Amino acid sequence: KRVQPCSLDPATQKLITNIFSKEMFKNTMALMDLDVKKMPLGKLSKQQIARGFEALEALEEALKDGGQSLEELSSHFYTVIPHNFGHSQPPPINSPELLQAKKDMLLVLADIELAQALQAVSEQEKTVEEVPHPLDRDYQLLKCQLQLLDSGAPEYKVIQTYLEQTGSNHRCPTLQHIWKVNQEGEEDRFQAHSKLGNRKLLWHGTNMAVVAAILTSGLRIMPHSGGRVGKGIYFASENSKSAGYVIGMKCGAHHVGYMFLGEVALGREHHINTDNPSLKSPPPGFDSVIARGHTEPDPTQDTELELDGQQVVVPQGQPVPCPEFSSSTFSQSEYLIYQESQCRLRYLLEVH
Ligand SMILES: CN(C)CC(=O)Nc1ccc2[nH]c(=O)c3ccccc3c2c1
Repeated sequence: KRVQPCSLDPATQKLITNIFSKEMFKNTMALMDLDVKKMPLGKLSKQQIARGFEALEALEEALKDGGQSLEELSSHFYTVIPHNFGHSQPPPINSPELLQAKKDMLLVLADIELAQALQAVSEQEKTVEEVPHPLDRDYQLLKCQLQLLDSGAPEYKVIQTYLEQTGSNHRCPTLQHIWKVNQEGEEDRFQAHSKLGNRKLLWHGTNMAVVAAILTSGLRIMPHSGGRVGKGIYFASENSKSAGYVIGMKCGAHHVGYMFLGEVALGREHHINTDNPSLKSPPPGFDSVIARGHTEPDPTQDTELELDGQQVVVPQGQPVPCPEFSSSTFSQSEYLIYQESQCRLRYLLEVH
């Protein structure tokens, strides 16, 4: 069989290599204390991950009788999801904090399986005399359009300014590339909230392990997912806040990482200043919940982008003190929506 030449540019080739890298996945599983030998990448199954959540639920039930002890229930979760702790006795999941930690860990592992199941070779490919370059194939598996922007791009500078003004003044994240994300299947559903104004291009820092899944399914509100503002999709107006979630891998000397810029239909905003991990939707009449931080990218420096005939607000100024929320429980703002349809992936950034 002939292997057709790759039609991807260096940047997009590098990207597609990283986000499907089996070494990158194993690294992530190792960073989560998971036994990579007892749980090989090719062994990951939706069934196993489900059995894991079942164990987490029954354990959650025992945290809220004559049932099963926490020490005993925990021991079963580690039987289904093999952990690596230098061959010592694993920790008992006896706290709500540790409980959600394992849920978050399984959710990430769930997106690792999604990428694996996605790469599955179908019969259609096996009955063709010519195959695409491995990278083209992977790129096509995402069913998502990635157009690399340049310096001469209109929205490039807006994004670059947005990045440098809301990033950490010292540990500056270096912009390398910007991709225009056209996830096909996100426009149709996003046209629902086309009558809904108040749009803002917000940050979403993600670890490299779920980048493929996000490019394939978009930002999702998974079961067992949570946080300080409940069960929704988390965003940030400050790059620095999102970057704290960007877990990247080494590359010779640099620390590669990826961030998303999403067009969020905020509509009527319900402002809170206190953690509320029970939220599953905004209060009646509201379309989004916003955790106002002690600071906010100077609203007077906001600019607007024209995306698909829509005016989208894009912050451009440094964080300024917000006295009205000076004693808030959030240092930085956390934007929330509680239905996936309100988010539209717009740009993918590669930072160093
Ligand atoms: C790696 N985990 C600790 C992250 C997790 O479990 N969920 C998650 C995963 C990615 C996230 N990205 C953000 O830009 C963000 C901004 C304000 C508040 C939360 C997030 C955010 C949260």
